[PDB]
Amino acid sequence: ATFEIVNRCSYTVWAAASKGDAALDAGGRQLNSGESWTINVEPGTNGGKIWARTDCYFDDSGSGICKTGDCGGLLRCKRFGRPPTTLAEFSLNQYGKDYIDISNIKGFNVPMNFSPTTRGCRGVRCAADIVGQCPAKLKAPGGGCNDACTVFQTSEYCCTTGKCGPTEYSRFFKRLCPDAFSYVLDKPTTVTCPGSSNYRVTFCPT
Repeated sequence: ATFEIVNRCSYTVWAAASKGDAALDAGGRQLNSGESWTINVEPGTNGGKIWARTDCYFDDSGSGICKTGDCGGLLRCKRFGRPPTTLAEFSLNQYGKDYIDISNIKGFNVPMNFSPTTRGCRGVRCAADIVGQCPAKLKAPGGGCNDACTVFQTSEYCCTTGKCGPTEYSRFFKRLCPDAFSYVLDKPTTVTCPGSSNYRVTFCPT
């Protein structure tokens, strides 16, 4: 499957793509404002994610740091990134279908649209100014808006027991972005696409 990753933000981002225990494609690449990077993701990829990272410094060997979404200091991500990270999430060729969503469960850093480029389903978007409107207690000094699990490490916010409810903090993410996951047990906003669809992830779509 092809994922065209497009940075419409006015600032550089470093895209990342991983399934948690491996890179997807090269795993990461710089995208200056307006650039596009097309990656190939293997059919059957389960639990893949794409995200932006902000304010990165890398050395000649690809080693460094980002203020958001850092994936163990690597340009080329093999693992998931440090919150806060707005997440484009996908499982492909899962009994004949693909499943896509956007999640704010690991916070928000960059607005995003995640849409198919092929027929048969709708995209999803979380483009509201979550960083600017972020509750004081969630603001990440490093940049972005942290999820409450990250900040507070409670069973209730992290849904550790599998019994959690919505919270003041989850309701903020949900209010600004109703079509993204706000906490682990949120009513799903997952979209079912045809198996082997192709996609475009756009940062700062509006």
